[PDB]
Amino acid sequence: TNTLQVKLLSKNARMPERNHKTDAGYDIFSAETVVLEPQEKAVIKTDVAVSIPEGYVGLLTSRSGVSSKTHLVIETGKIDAGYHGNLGINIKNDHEDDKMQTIFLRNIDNEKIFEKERHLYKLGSYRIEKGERIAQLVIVPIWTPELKQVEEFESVSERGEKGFGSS
Amino acid sequence: TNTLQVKLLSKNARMPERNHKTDAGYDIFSAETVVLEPQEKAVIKTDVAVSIPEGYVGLLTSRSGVSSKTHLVIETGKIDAGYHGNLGINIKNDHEDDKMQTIFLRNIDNEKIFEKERHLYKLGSYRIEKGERIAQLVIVPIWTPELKQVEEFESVSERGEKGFGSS
Amino acid sequence: TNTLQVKLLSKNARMPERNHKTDAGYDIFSAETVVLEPQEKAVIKTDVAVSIPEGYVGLLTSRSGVSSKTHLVIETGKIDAGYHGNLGINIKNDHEDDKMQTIFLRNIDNEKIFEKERHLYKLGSYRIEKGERIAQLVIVPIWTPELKQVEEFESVSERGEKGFGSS
Ligand SMILES: O=c1ccn([C@H]2C[C@H](O)[C@@H](COP(=O)(O)O)O2)c(=O)[nH]1
Ligand SMILES: O=c1ccn([C@H]2C[C@H](O)[C@@H](COP(=O)(O)O)O2)c(=O)[nH]1
Ligand SMILES: O=c1ccn([C@H]2C[C@H](O)[C@@H](COP(=O)(O)O)O2)c(=O)[nH]1
Ligand SMILES: [Mg+2]
Ligand SMILES: [Mg+2]
Repeated sequence: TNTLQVKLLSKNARMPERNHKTDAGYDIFSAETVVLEPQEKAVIKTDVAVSIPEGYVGLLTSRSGVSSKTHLVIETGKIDAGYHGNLGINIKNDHEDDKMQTIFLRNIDNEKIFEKERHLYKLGSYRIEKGERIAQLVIVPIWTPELKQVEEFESVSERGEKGFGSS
Repeated sequence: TNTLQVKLLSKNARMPERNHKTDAGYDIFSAETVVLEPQEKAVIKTDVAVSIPEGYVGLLTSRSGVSSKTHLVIETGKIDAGYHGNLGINIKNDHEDDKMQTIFLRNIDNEKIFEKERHLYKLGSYRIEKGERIAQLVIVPIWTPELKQVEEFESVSERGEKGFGSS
Repeated sequence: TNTLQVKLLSKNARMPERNHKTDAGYDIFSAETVVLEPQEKAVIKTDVAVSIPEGYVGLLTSRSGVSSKTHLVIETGKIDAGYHGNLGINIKNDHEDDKMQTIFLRNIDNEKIFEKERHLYKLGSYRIEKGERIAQLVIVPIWTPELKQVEEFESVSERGEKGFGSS
C-alpha cells in the first residue's frame, strides 16, 4: 500500500536507490556496458522489473547531470501499471555524425576515457558502463476516466481553442 | 466526475482508445497522412478535442514503439484544463540530413515501404498514415498554489542548492 | 499548504506567472541573454528558487510555441522537493550544423532578428533575451513508497512482460 514490488532479473541488476528521502525519483542503473556512436539508438536493459499498482504511472526519465553534460538523450518512458517486464532505457546519442576520429570515448560525465590500449572511435561516442546511474523512475498518480463523446462541451473556458501561442 | 468529454472534429478523427484497462494512456491517432523528411518539423492534427477538468493536466506523449524504432521525436505536450482546440502532435524527424537518396520511405515501425510506383526520397524520411497510432494521452493531477515571494525559505532541506550532480 | 515559496535570486529574475487561472503551469523567464549556435547546449539560469513540498515534483518543461516553431529543445527537469537552488533550463539548439552563414539570428518565435549593425552568424542560431518566456513549471504529486525486493510479483497482470509493441 506504501510498498512497491521490485524484481531483480539478473546478477547485473542493481536495486533502485533514492538519493535524498524527499527526492522524487529512484535512480536507475544500467545492467549493460554499451558504446553508442553519434546518432546511434538503443534500448538499454536495467534487468529490473516493478509492479506499479493501478492508479499510477512510472516516468522513466533522464538525470540532470547526464542530459546537460552529454549528447545522450533519454525519451521518457511511461511505465504502465501491471507491466512486469525488464525496464528499458530508450536512448539516443544525439551528437552529430561529422566523420571526425578521436582516441577518446566519453563517459556519462562527458570526461575523456583514457585507455592504455589505444583505439580509434567516432568523435562524440559515449560508453555507458554496467552499474552506472543513467536514469530515474518517478511514479505519479493518473486519472483514467471513461470517455464520453459529445458534439459540444458542457462549459465554455477562458482558454477556448487557443494553443501554440507566441512568447 | 469519472468522465472525460471528447469531441471529434472531423471524419478523419478516431476516438482515443486504452489498450489495457489499467494502462496509463489513451492511444492517439493521426487524422493526416504526412511525409517528414530528415530534420523536418510539424504539428500533426488529431482532429480530436477534450475537456480536461480543473486540477489536471494532460501529457500528450510518445509511444514506446515509435520513439525507440524510428527517429521520430514527439515533444510532450502539456494539455491545459479548459483547452478545447484540436490536439496537435508536436513532432520532428530527427534523422540526420546526409544528402543520400533512397527508393524507400519508412513507416512508424521503421519498415521499408514498398511501392509499385517507384520514387526518390531523402534517406531517413518517414510517412505517417492517417489513422495510425503515434502518441498517447496521460492525465495527471496537478498542484496550482498561490505564489508567495520570500527572501529565505521557511525550512532548511537536506538537498539544499545541490543540482546537476555527477553519476 | 496551498502556498508555494518563491525566492528571487537577482534583479534579472521575474516572478513566475500563470496565464489562465486553470492552466497547468507557471511560465518561467530567462534571467540571461544567450546566443545558441547549432548543436550548442546550455543550462540557462532563471535566478528563481522555489520550495516544492514533500509529496510533489516540479516538471520544468517546454512551452508549445517555442518547441514547435524553433529547433530549441528543453529537456524536462524533475525539480526535487527541497531543492532550493537556481532553476536551470537544460537546453540544446538541435538545428543541424550545415556550415552555412547568415546575417540573421532567429528569436524564439523563429522570426529573423534585423540588426542595424550587421554580423555573420551560423545558420540556425537563436538568441534568447533576458526576460523571455521559454519554459514553464508544472507541479505534480508523486508516490514514493519503500521498495520490497521479490522473486515473483503478488498478482498476474493482463499486460505481463509486453512492451515496445508495434502500432
Ligand atoms: O522507455 C520505456 C518505455 C516503455 N517501456 C515498457 C513499459 C511500458 O508499460 C510498455 C509500453 O509498451 P507499448 O504499450 O508502447 O507497447 O513498454 C519501457 O520499458 N521503457
Ligand atoms: O504538444 C502540444 C502542446 C500544446 N498543445 C495545446 C494545448 C495547450 O493547452 C496549449 C498551450 O498553448 P500555449 O499556452 O503554449 O500558447 O496548446 C497541443 O495541442 N499540443
Ligand atoms: O532541468 C533541470 C533539472 C534539474 N535541476 C535541479 C533541480 C533538481 O532537484 C536537481 C537534481 O540534480 P541531481 O539529482 O540530478 O544531481 O537539479 C534543474 O534546476 N533543472
Ligand atoms: Mg538531432
Ligand atoms: Mg517528459
